[PDB]
Amino acid sequence: EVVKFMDVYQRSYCHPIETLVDIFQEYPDEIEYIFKPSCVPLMRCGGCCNDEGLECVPTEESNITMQIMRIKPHQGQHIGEMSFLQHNKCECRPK
Amino acid sequence: EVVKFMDVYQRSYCHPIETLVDIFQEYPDEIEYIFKPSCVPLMRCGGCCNDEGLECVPTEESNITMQIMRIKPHQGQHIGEMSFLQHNKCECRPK
Repeated sequence: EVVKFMDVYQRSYCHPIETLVDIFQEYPDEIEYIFKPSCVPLMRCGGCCNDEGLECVPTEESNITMQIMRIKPHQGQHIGEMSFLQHNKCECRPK
Repeated sequence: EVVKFMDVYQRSYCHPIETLVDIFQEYPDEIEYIFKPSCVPLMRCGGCCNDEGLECVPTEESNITMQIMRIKPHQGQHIGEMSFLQHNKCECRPK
């Protein structure tokens, strides 16, 4: 049945939401390893703003540490800690 | 606390996840109008398959109806119903 307007509106407005993030996006300089899993669940800003000229962006952020399987193709693999940024608070700011 | 590898691995794996989707994306023929909210919360496949040849895609889908404010800028606006696609089940498939 039908999702009411104010429910849609409040649920979609700019806020941190669990987002599955590719590790290569987080570590864009990495060219030596591949990773399992290849993506991680992180809280990141998402959703929309009242004014279409605005973007939902973080105003507070902090790192979380996750164990990732770090693989060097044809050589080996190791469980290692890697840090990932999470968004704690978000606001609507100009595009 | 450090997130353990098997916890990261299981939570990142291909599954339906709440995703904030721009309405204009879903409906590029809706040129004439503005929408509030401009995006909606939808269950969509997300996450990783850990085989760069495989991607996470829907194998079961359904529709959901939501109340959305349709706006003709500086002219008028009306709360109407719009239907969106959701993903109920996902699997890892070749790209």
